[PDB]
Amino acid sequence: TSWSDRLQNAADMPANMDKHALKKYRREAYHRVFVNRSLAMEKIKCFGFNMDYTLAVYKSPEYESLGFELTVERLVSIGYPQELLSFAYDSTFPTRGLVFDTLYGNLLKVDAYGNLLVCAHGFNFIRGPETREQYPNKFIQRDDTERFYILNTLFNLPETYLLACLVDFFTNCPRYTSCETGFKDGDLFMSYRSMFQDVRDAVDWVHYKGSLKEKTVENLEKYVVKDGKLPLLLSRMKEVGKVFLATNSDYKYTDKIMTYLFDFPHGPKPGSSHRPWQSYFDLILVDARKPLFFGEGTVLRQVDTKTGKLKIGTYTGPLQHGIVYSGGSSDTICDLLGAKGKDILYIGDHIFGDILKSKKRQGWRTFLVIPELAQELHVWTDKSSLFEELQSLDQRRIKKVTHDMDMCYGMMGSLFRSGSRQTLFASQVMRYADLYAASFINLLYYPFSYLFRAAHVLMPHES
Amino acid sequence: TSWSDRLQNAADMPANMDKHALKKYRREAYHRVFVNRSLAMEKIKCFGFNMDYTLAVYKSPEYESLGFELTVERLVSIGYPQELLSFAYDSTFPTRGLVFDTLYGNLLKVDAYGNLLVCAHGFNFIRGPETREQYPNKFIQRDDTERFYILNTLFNLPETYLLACLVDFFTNCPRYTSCETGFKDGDLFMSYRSMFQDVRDAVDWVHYKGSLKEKTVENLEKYVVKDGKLPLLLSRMKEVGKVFLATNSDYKYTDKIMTYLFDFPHGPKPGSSHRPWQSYFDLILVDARKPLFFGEGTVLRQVDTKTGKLKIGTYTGPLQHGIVYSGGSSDTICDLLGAKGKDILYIGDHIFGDILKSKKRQGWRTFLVIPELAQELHVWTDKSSLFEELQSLDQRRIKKVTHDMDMCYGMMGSLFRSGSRQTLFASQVMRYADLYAASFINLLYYPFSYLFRAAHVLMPHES
Ligand SMILES: Nc1ncnc2c1ncn2[C@@H]1O[C@H](COP(=O)(O)OP(=O)(O)OP(=O)(O)OP(=O)(O)OC[C@H]2O[C@@H](n3cnc4c(N)ncnc43)[C@H](O)[C@@H]2O)[C@@H](O)[C@H]1O
Ligand SMILES: Nc1nc2c(ncn2[C@@H]2O[C@H](COP(=O)(O)O)[C@@H](O)[C@H]2O)c(=O)[nH]1
Ligand SMILES: Nc1nc2c(ncn2[C@@H]2O[C@H](COP(=O)(O)O)[C@@H](O)[C@H]2O)c(=O)[nH]1
Ligand SMILES: [Mg+2]
Ligand SMILES: [Mg+2]
Repeated sequence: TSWSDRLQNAADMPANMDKHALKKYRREAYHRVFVNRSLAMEKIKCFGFNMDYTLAVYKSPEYESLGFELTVERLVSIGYPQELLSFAYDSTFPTRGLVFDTLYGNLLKVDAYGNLLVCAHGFNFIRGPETREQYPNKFIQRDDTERFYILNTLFNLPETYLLACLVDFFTNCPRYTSCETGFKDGDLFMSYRSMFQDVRDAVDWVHYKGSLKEKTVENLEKYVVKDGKLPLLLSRMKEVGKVFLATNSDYKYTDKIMTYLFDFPHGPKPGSSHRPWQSYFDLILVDARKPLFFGEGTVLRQVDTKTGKLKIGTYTGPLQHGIVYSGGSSDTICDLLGAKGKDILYIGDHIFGDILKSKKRQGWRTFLVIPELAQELHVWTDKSSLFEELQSLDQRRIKKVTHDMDMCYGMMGSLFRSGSRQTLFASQVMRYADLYAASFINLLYYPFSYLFRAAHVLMPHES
Repeated sequence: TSWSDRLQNAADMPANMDKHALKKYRREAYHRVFVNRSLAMEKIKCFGFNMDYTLAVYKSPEYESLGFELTVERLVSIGYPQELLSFAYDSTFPTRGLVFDTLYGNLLKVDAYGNLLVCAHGFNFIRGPETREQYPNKFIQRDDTERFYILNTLFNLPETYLLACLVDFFTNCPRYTSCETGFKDGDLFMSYRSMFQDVRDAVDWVHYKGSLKEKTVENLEKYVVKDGKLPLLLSRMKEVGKVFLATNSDYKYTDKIMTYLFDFPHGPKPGSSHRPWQSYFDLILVDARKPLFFGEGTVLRQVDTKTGKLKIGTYTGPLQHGIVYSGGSSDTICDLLGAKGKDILYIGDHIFGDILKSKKRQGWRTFLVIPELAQELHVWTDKSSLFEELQSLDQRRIKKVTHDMDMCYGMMGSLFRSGSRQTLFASQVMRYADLYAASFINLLYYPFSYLFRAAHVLMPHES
């Protein structure tokens, strides 16, 4: 039972829109919208969406496995050893939001301050005392973004596991000698840094020049969660505001995926005529290049929707019906929709590129979709007696229970914590996502003008 | 009754070290250490101090007035009009942590997200609707550190008030024409940006080449809070750990100020021999250049304590008794004291340069001294019925009460909030200062191995 299984189960349910059934549905944590900072929905004039892992949620572990296989095949084709071909994706190893340290080849789970919560070299979990050889203060400098790479997205799950696989492989293969910062193979030295760059380049290649998109599209049911409730929610949003799409992907892929997401024998609800996905949006923008999009962005272009190619030149004209934009900046959306940032609720899955950057750079209201929350709530609920025991105790009893708690989620523990310690991801969700949920669909269960409320915060001296 | 009056009152009290009197004293908010993140004092091996506004707390409003007069005199001497000479410091205008917008000439009080809480152009407080002409989203981009200057320290109070004075003066003087981004004087255009740079340069000059230090030292009782309890606390810290000083000031000034702070007819307690201030520190470091100090720093130098000049060359030797260092980096302290960052509690008043940077860059434990908390607690306590009314209501009743609440603190409101909205300063204290208090002296009231406890934080879905 993966998190995507939970999501597809809820996707298969039709919307009962009776005002009392709606209120009772959003009782269950799976269907709730969680609130970090208060948000009056009545004040939202534009709803903005990301596509990948927001509107288009890819099924797990099938899609991660596909990305993993194609990345591995790319590395073998550029010269990596044949043994890579015997790796197989394991969804129980990676948790999202890990930090790869390119100096020492470790995956790290850290808190908001760079304190080490978990350290794995290959599949070898480094316990407290031994991590002090490499991390004397059990701490990393987060501002050292050249050394440390944060694996923010579900697209990073395959490389998270692959990095550990590769480190495990070269360490244990007797054709290589292990050094502090990489591997010797006779007269060739491969640093963990160049190994990571090869993996990163290979993932990029698979997305950009490889066959991931082609393979996805030739089996959409296998790879993509589909929900009849999506057209209904979008169409209700359009009744009270403007709706826009801003994706880092290209038009041709967006068009294939979005057509699939709206492919039902009806429109917003059963019995209504089907309408093209594009009709649900006041503005469609592809090749966004987020987060640069929230800074200077790039030159605004117009897509030729017939050929899927860009028209030559910068687009200088106004918003017209049926136009599709490419590139531009968040100011494009504001200018064209007549919107200020706080009038916008932007719904995304990328904590850095969608959420943190739109908040800091533009003062947009934010909604973070966390697909794994589907499963994480189940574990949180039915394993709460473990956490409660931990909360009670607050020494090597603490270490044992922290471990058992964590193991329930996988080898790298919960997305949100290690025992009583919150992860960097958890703190960034709290700091930057005004609202969050397992799915944006949970907005369907809240009335037109709901007021999401979070308690006022007091400083220690104010209590 | 200024905040420094409150502090000097407590300074005049002798330490009653009876274990029950200590426990009862730290009941009162004035004498408490507040806790943002848990800290086991037993784990602290080195206590580090800043000098200015930490150990040496300058009396208010006398010291701010002195800085203000000397800055004004510097501006007049470089060509600013004679009318500046009739300005007089007003301690009721500035609150610390305001943001000067160099584009439009406004002082802004903002929250952690760049949302506008207060906007003053000169002495003209811009209400909601009118701020939208210049701030369409009632929001500033905090990452635009070229446009926005955050007035973090008590040293910035004189320029905070002076900036408002200057904008008020040129606006109302008919020899100048007001434009969006500054003032016309015939064929001369002075932008608010160049005006701010002149003020900034003039403050720097007063500190570096002017007579502020000379004037301070020729009247120390007038300008500097003195406390018999300081030698006692330092000497108790030295019993269980190492103690160090890291100041951005120069040796000669540090030596004058520190001699004064320890000038009592006794040592740690009445009846004990007086000892030189330097004897209380295992390591003394001047010209620190914080926050650069917490990055690459500068070359480590040795002070010639006879002449007050630097010895020629980089100091390559070991920690020796009686040596005084200059420049260097935070790694100097760790290497010389055999300390890891989490073994260090660093006590400072600069939220950015002492606290935020030592936390993020080095994983130091942090203690923020907030001198105004002395007065702010009094207002918080005896005006709590106003805040409580506000908390109850949570529309133009909200606006009225927010205003009346704020006015109790001064024209720019509390350091920590505007009504129910927390300031950027408040959020940075919570995020970056593990402990905080009105004075570092409050540590005297806590046992050798106290455990400061903050409640574990839960995400909305975890509650
Ligand atoms: N998940 C992720 N994956 C990959 N990368 C990620 C990531 N999350 C974050 N990053 C990037 O990692 C680097 C370090 O991250 P962080 O350490 O997270 O920077 P921050 O979250 O924004 O904290 P800070 O309180 O200083 O920020 P603020 O907006 O207040 O500061 C705004 C500006 O004002 C300055 N500033 C802030 N407070 C100040 C003060 N009190 N005085 C003077 N200057 C101040 C700051 O130095 C800054 O220049 C950054 O480049 C960040 O964008
Ligand atoms: N080149 C590259 N593209 C990525 C990577 N991760 C996600 N993408 C692309 O980002 C797009 C998703 O954008 P979204 O709709 O989420 O803004 C997809 O086209 C996907 O292929 C990556 O690691 N490298
Ligand atoms: N040049 C300059 N020096 C300052 C300014 N503010 C504080 N200082 C200096 O900083 C030193 C205080 O450093 P601390 O002991 O607080 O680290 C003092 O010498 C003081 O003159 C400023 O705005 N400009
Ligand atoms: Mg996405
Ligand atoms: Mg200081």
